[PDB]
Amino acid sequence: TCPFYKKIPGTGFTVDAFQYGVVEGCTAYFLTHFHSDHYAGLSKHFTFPVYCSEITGNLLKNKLHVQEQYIHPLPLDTECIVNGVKVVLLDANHCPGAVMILFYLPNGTVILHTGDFRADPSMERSLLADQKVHMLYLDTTYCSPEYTFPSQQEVIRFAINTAFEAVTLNPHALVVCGTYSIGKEKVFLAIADVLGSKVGMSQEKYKTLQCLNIPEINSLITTDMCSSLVHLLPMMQINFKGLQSHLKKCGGKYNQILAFRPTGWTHSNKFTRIADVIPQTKGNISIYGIPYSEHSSYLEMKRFVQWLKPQKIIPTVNVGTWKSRSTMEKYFREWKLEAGY
Ligand code: NI
Repeated sequence: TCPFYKKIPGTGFTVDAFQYGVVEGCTAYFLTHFHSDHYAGLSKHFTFPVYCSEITGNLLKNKLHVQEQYIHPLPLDTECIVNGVKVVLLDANHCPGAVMILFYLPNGTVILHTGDFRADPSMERSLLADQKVHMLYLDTTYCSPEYTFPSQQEVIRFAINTAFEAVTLNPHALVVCGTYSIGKEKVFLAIADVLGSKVGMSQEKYKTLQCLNIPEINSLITTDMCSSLVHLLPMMQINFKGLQSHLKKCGGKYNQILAFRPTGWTHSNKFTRIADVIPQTKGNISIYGIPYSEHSSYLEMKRFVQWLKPQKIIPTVNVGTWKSRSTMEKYFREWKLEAGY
């Protein structure tokens, strides 16, 4: 049965609610983004209307085989009527195709559902600027002050400089980057661009990347592993055993691997600056964990919410424990008292 924080009151609508069977009263199912915890339940046998971005719709059709007649793509930044209710999709600064949804309820209430997002000051000049929001359904993944990490631009700077230095010292080194979902494509694209290489990958991953509307993608990626000196591998293979096994397969072309694991936050963030990060090394293999986040830091979250001044907040992450729920409610009240709303 579908939980309350996935229902939009006063509508026939749900958000990211595909794993509960037929939801009673649901006339339209919104999907914020193509991440498995959110699409869990969709398949080619689904027969209700799905509303989403163009990119998410490309992924539903090609990767999950949802039939075309049930896919309803909407443009961003555009007032649209769905089943008699005005909605707007906004870029969530998460993975490709991810959106926030603004719902203008028939009784005058305005609701923002952030989906998964990385708050940014640029959102203060979207269509959010123009009116009041009564209820906020909020991605609270990192809602605690210990969660600090650098900008995405600082992280990419570190990765490009690390890769370029290593491969210029040793032209026979291979760079490997882990992946297990869409998102974080800048990591491998930026490294390949500095090295003058295409990115090599499996047929299944190439297919996924071809759904993303990335400009000039055919110039950037390939299934021909032999031609490429940046390879993508599943995240589970980014360890000494997996990388040894991969280097064997390269036919003595390479004699060293430098690998990256983009993670979210890890506790080494509470001590170490990005500049000071060091790898784990065994022989001719080195592995860097880099804190490339597609979710808000605590400070970015707090800034956004203090700017929006919502009347009520409904968390959508960390909702399973009383300790989590109580911690999150305490910060919401601090934020409201400090800013005066
Ligand atoms: Ni996500």
